[PDB]
Amino acid sequence: GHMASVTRAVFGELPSGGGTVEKFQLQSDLLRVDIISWGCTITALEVKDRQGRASDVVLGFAELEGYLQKQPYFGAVIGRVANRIAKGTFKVDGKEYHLAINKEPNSLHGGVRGFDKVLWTPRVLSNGVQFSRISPDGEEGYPGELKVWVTYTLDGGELIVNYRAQASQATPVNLTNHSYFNLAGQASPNINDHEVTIEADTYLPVDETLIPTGEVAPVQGTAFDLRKPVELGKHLQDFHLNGFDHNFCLKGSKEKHFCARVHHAASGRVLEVYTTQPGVQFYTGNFLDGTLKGKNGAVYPKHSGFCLETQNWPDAVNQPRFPPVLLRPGEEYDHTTWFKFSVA
Ligand SMILES: OC[C@H]1O[C@@H](O)[C@H](O)[C@@H](O)[C@H]1O
Repeated sequence: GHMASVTRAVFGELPSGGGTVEKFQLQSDLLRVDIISWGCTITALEVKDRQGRASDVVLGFAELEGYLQKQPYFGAVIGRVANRIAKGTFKVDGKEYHLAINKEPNSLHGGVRGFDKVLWTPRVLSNGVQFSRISPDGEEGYPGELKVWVTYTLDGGELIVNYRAQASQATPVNLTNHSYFNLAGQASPNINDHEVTIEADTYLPVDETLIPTGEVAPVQGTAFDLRKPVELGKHLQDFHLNGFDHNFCLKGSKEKHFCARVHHAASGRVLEVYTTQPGVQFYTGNFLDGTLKGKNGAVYPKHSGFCLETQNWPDAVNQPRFPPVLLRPGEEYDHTTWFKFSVA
């Protein structure tokens, strides 16, 4: 597994002279990863099957404009705080803060103009690229100036994403990457034939608005028990589930820990995920309605892709029994997620 080489090129130009967007291509002998400076968006991810055939296993667009249209956060970095915040409101050190209600009745994925929709500054690395941006105080209702660095590196079939941040004032922070995967290749219609395993003992049941109830429910005897590989379609069926969109609680320390494994027997592709995060959002692309103009004439229907957003638990800022989500001045936010690609 070789260390990747990096190439860059102009990808697009933002309207209203918002700036030039570049595309960085990371390539090793095993994988090819494409990333743009707009929202640190992974745009393509090429991985081999058992025949040695490479398919891009990530949903996305061929042109910038694709991302600028109303699309569900494809392959981007999410923040300041990923997922939902009840009532778009939280308090920090006795001060109450209000955010944009971009998802009645809550606030979701950073607001109206979240981290996925801003231009990051890129710095090419020997085997990858680093994006950096300053989220000023008050950005999207959040207190504190947040300095963030998103670093993607590639070595063999392992893609590594690290998140670093520094706040000038206490603020919640929860960064992740919303890539939609499809191991049978981007163009397959569904993920039913995927085999999933999530090393989680508990999960977070949610409410009518999808905010966690506050309960840390055990997965035992439930359809949420993914500790043993299950075929997605069968499972959903056997359990009468429409799909998933839940945070699974990881057996967390801040140490690199196994998160989940996804296998696609027909191609033999395997995706293994490790993280330092306390949880993972496992969302089976339930909201795709097959109206998006994807890559290679691909349209993305419901269930065409799934996400594995490693993160801290949703609404943590309002749920004291949840892992701490506040970043205070002087400390450092630092989380890493490993996307290990392989063949079985
Ligand atoms: O379509 C974007 C999706 O992003 C997920 O992280 C979230 O939990 C889903 O409910 C939905 O908002």
